[PDB]
Amino acid sequence: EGKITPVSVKKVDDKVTLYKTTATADSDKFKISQILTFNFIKDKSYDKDTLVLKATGNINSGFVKPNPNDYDFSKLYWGAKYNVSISSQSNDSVNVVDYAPKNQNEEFQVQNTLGYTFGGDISISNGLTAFSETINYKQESYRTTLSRNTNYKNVGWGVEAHKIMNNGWGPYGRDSFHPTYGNELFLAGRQSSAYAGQNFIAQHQMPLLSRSNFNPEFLSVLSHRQDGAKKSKITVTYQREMDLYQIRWNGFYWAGANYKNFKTRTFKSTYEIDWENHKVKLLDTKETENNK
Repeated sequence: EGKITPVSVKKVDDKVTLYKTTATADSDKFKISQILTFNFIKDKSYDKDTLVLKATGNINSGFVKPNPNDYDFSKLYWGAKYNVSISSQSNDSVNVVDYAPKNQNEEFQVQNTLGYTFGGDISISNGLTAFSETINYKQESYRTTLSRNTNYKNVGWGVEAHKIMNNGWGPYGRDSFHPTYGNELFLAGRQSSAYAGQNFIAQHQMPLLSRSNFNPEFLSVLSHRQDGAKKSKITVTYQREMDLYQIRWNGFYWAGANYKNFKTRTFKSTYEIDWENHKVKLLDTKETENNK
């Protein structure tokens, strides 16, 4: 649910003209916000139309504090993985040809630059030409990977909990397990004389992505062959995988357990891209939930 700005035009040379329009689709319910900036590149010196889509906005973590009154057993929910997916849904003349990030990245701050050269050349470089754009996002303790289903009409990224330190302990992940103490990701003490609900580490000691939100910045380059239909369908999906982290006192020690993707909240928008008129039109929005 949102709006689409009118097209701004920027004549570069006499060969290239840049067209820009921003679409916003939100899920108040899941606290997910999609800001999609479509940069159309018309270059008379190249036999393909180029679309540089910058996806930004917000994806809440879905974090839920533990009940401080839980005595021997307690749990919390945390934002363990953020997935953003872009899919060319129709028109065989359109393909996903490039994107940023283009490779796995576990740096605390992901910064890339995507440049388009008169003639059609797309160059992606580390850090912050007829057109240029940048992606910049913080993901401390997490890792960005390219989704497995990435192909000639699809691109996706996953920003997942990777190396999380408790204090000096760790690093821990969604999968870590001590033969005795289980997953110790957010366990404050193995022998704490405390309520279960009060034996997790403080929220400020957890990664910002696990208990706050993720502000995505991703770029995808769609290419149109200049033959066949002038419009094509595209879907953009922002999603969070929430893990159920729980601790329990067995009379001797505390042990943790992390249920991977125990709750899922997904927001998908579908747009019709008009390559001739450099406009986009919202066709559909869909909120979906998964609860184990």
